[PDB]
Amino acid sequence: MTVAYIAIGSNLASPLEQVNAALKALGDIPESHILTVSSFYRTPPLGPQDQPDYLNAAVALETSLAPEELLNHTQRIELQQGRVRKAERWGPRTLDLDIMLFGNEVINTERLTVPHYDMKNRGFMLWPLFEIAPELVFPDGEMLRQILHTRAFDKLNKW
Ligand SMILES: Nc1ncnc2c1ncn2[C@@H]1O[C@H](COP(=O)(O)CP(=O)(O)OP(=O)(O)O)[C@@H](O)[C@H]1O
Ligand SMILES: Nc1nc2[nH]c(SCc3ccccc3F)nc2c(=O)[nH]1
Ligand SMILES: [Ca+2]
Ligand SMILES: [Ca+2]
Ligand SMILES: [Ca+2]
Ligand SMILES: [Ca+2]
Ligand SMILES: [Cl-]
Ligand SMILES: [Cl-]
Ligand code: NA
Repeated sequence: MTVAYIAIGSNLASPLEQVNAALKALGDIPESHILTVSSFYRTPPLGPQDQPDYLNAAVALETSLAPEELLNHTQRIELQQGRVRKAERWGPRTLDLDIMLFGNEVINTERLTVPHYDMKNRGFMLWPLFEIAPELVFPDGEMLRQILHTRAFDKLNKW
């Protein structure tokens, strides 16, 4: 088994409802168990700002799935919760499940890049991750605690 860390975002169609439904669906992924769920955070949108605030969270998921098999399930859950692709880049969504980390693995396949390419710059990913995994070390040896100590990220507020 490995521990994967999944970021959750939602800013459409009742985010609290979407995220609670997603937690139930994440539990039902085969070969996998949720170990830890963060608090829920209400975060202002980054990138396009003409959209509702997000509910952001993180989950630790122990799994024996292959990384792309986990992606299959997270994409299925998003689609089953009504995620619709629109042409605008980084538009609002009912549910977004990003695989932040998959153990200490560095994955670069056609469908999957892990670590998530921008997570070290996003407080809405890092703060919920630190809540559930304060001792985390990245594949490149960087410590989560050191990033959060050193870099300016705006304060997050709970939902
Ligand atoms: N670590 C990862 N987690 C989830 N999907 C990933 C991924 N690495 C690559 N992908 C790919 O990312 C594709 C596009 O996903 P989107 O959800 O539209 C990007 P987004 O989450 O809106 O922006 P972001 O990646 O800047 O956070 C997916 O279809 C999937 O194949
Ligand atoms: N708060 C919040 N803002 C978001 N913007 C996006 S689109 C990626 C993106 C694009 C540009 C800058 C930062 C980014 F993150 N996703 C979320 C989310 O989950 N939470
Ligand atoms: Ca399971
Ligand atoms: Ca827009
Ligand atoms: Ca995302
Ligand atoms: Ca995504
Ligand atoms: Cl959507
Ligand atoms: Cl890394
Ligand atoms: Na580095």
